[PDB]
Amino acid sequence: MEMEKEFEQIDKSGSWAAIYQDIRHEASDFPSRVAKLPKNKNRNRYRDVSPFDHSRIKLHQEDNDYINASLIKMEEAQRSYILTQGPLPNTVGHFWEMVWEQKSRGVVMLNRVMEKGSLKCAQYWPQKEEKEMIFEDTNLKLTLISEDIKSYYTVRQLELENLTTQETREILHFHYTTWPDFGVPESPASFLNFLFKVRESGSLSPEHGPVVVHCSAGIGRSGTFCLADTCLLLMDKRKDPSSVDIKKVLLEMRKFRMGLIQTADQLRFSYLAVIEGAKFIM
Ligand SMILES: CN1C[C@@H]2CN3C(=O)CCN3[C@@H]2c2ccccc21
Repeated sequence: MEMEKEFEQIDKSGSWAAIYQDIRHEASDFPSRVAKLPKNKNRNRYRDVSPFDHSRIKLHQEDNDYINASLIKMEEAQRSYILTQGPLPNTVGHFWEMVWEQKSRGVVMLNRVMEKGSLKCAQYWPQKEEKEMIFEDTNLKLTLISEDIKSYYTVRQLELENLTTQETREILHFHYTTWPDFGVPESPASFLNFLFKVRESGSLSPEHGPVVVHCSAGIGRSGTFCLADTCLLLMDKRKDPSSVDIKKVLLEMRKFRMGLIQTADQLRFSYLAVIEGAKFIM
């Protein structure tokens, strides 16, 4: 069923809450035993948001390999994403260790550091060229190279140095700065423009490690970003673009991380984004 007609049918009927609860009920439940170990309590932002054991990213260290991060591997679309929480004061060094070890080119940030008057993640990147950051626990140096501030997003060039080997890599920081404190954007135009800027950078392409995507919990806004990207790629690849079933793609993604798309309004916004993005391309 063409999703645009499914969309009008749900809107006229006002059944978004009913569709969303059906997804919550059918979603996968896998163990997260490593996330719940007492040694890892200060590595988790939210007691109810944990990576499954089968899909968690492992840090390359013998001490403690744990980070709150999952690999989402989309077999038919040939895309992979790492979805992670906003870094905490005790995990900013682990975060950049993961970017280094996974060979990521891009970090996608969909929150502000402060929202609703509370801290939603650590200030984990440098704000001035001449004031670099050193992470002593993981032996990394991070330098701000350049910053391009636009109306709806900021792009940063960062230099990450492995102090152990003196190798360096260029990391691109894509910061969507205008998601509202409450609800979802009224139009998906600026979110789709942003998605197209990340794609154009190479950050989502198979010559690099998976993109790292976060918000505060790494399931809601982060879920919307990967869901819209995969659905549009499948509409490009298949003979019948009308066969793409957004609810089935979301349930496949929830095999790899719990809770992706946190509200019925985020589910409606994801449909709007895919419908408008399809027509822009097709
Ligand atoms: C270089 N650097 C940055 C890291 C990142 N970091 C946080 O985000 C919370 C505090 N802690 C560190 C810290 C502390 C004192 C002086 C310098 C630095």
